[PDB]
Amino acid sequence: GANKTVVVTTILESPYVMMKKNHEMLEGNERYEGYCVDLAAEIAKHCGFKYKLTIVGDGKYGARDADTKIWNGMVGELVYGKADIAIAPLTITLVREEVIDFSKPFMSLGISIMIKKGTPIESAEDLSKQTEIAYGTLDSGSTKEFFRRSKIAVFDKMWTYMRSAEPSVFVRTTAEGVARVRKSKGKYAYLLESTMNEYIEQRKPCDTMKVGGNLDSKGYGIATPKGSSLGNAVNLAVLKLNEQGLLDKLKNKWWYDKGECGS
Amino acid sequence: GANKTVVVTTILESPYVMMKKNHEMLEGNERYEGYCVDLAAEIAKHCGFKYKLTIVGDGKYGARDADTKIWNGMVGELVYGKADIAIAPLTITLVREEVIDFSKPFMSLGISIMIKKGTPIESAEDLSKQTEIAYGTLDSGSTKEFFRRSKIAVFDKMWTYMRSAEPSVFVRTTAEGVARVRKSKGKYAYLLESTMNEYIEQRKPCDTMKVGGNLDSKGYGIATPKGSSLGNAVNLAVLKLNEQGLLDKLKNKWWYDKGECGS
Ligand SMILES: N[C@@H](CCC(=O)O)C(=O)O
Ligand SMILES: N[C@@H](CCC(=O)O)C(=O)O
Ligand SMILES: [Br-]
Ligand SMILES: [Br-]
Ligand SMILES: [Br-]
Ligand SMILES: [Br-]
Ligand SMILES: [Br-]
Ligand SMILES: [Br-]
Repeated sequence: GANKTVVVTTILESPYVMMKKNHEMLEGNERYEGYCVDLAAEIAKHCGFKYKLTIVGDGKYGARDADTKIWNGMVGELVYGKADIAIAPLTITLVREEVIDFSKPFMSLGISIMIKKGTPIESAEDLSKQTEIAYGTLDSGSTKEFFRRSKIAVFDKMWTYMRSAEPSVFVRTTAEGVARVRKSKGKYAYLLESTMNEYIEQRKPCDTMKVGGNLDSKGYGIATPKGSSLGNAVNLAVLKLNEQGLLDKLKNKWWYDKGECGS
Repeated sequence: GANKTVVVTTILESPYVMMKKNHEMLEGNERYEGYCVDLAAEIAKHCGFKYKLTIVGDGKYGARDADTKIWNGMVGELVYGKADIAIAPLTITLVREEVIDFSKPFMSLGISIMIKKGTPIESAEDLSKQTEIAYGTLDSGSTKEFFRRSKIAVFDKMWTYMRSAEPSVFVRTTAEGVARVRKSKGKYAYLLESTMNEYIEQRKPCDTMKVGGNLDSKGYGIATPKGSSLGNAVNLAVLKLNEQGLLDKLKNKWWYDKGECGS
């Protein structure tokens, strides 16, 4: 059949996808900017397709409801045919690989700890051994599932705390978690992916920092519906852009060239 | 058809695959030990197959001869049907992805610089701006191809030097490169993957070190012949073992628990 505009699902997450300053006066894909906006343009060019960026309807990454078995977020939009490809900071996980296809990773990351500067915390073990400082995760993503499923002693203890903590320690968006770190003044630490942590560390008011090593090691992938013909070309495009140094260029562009906390 | 023993191609590369001390008195898979030996056992268990470890015939990772178009190394053994799966520190690259299938990565790495302690070199740019210190790569792997294909200014200059340097700066095995660093006493630096660099840094005589950041970012994958039915199960196995923390355990086992240069 004739070529057709590719529906891209993505998510408003800085610096991956952000509304341009003058977005109210702009239309279509020009409303948005960021790492994944640049990446979408490069993938489309190499694969030779036109595309339309759309923000995932429920603003979620993707989880399977245990009772109804329904997928939400960007994963759901792929599973149920509402989008042709997801170009976002979407983590490659076993449960997702079973229902959608993933390119080889375009970015590496791991779960990490964000603290308000001066917080007496250096590690996940530190967090698990105390109760003065609360901590939590994004409410429906791969980080929360990591703790839910972990059988590692320290991470198991953290999950037991987080799942029952009052008031809730989970947040609906990364921005809410950052905000809670900043205004709790050392009494909340946020568990999030090192990429987003490192980005926020370079943003004013420059009052947070990443502490300790990463808790795990994983990657983001471009996702397509299982068996989609688009998957092969997209995977080769990712590998080409990585070897060309383009992915490194985009990381430096959106994380550090634009750093607001000094050189 | 009935189940059949899976032929695994791998390569003698420390600490991935090594001859056991008493290998002369042992048979079959028991002759070998290392990260990839443990990994092979875990993958086979989760996928439910028996296997036989074999060392790649020509001792090479894999490259395509430009004139004959013939693949050598572990890639060739997969392409031409001599092995069913490769379980080794085999880098995922575009040219290889076109001819074989790769799991999602089981280990991350990047090209890195190894120096004799005290060598006045901190970066690839440092190397490219001088001639007193020679430098080279493994003779037929992904690192050499990286420099051959790079259009980045600094890496292009390094390749122009290395490809024409006299005497040859390329080595047949990692051990030869390490040996040349050690006995050139600061007048040779070796370009190799950060994983192998980090391992050697923890081995006696503790006279080398990794300097600077990595030049790129990539991963190792389990490789199967293109379209092989084994690929899907192996990929899910890799993802499961990563999320279980097994891959991290194996890295610590073979790199740092066994470190010989202190704590
Ligand atoms: N990248 C994650 C969302 C962020 C997080 O869970 O920390 C996902 O794909 O679910
Ligand atoms: N891992 C590399 C070999 C080592 C190197 O090139 O430095 C490959 O798969 O070709
Ligand atoms: Br997940
Ligand atoms: Br991955
Ligand atoms: Br580029
Ligand atoms: Br290659
Ligand atoms: Br990769
Ligand atoms: Br385990």
